[PDB]
Amino acid sequence: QTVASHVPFADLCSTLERIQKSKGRAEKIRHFREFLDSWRKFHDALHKNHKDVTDSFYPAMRLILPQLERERMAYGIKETMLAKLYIELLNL
DNA sequence: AAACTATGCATGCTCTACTGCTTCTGATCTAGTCGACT
Repeated sequence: QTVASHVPFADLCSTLERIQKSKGRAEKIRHFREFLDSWRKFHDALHKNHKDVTDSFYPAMRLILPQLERERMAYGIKETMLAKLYIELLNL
């Protein structure tokens, strides 16, 4: 029962947007700490009858720090390819 | 004089080739991404 299955991507996107918008490092750290605390509290409340489940913050941590992603190889779609694919798919 | 038969013709139908026009498809040239090398 992974926590990421119950956490919408919109919440993470909003947290990242708030972090970027904030000017002082204190506000960014506060936002990230609030998100992490909510995630940890939800994880603790979900896995009550647990057996040392291998569920952690990796699903969100990898997205927050894509540069450290080693499990997944190169996507093969760079900025030019992404722009092209957006053009065909959206039928612009 | 009337009934049956004969030829004769026309037109629509079917097939096979023939030619020319239009559209689809297969072969041939380059941008990007990843990787190799010095």
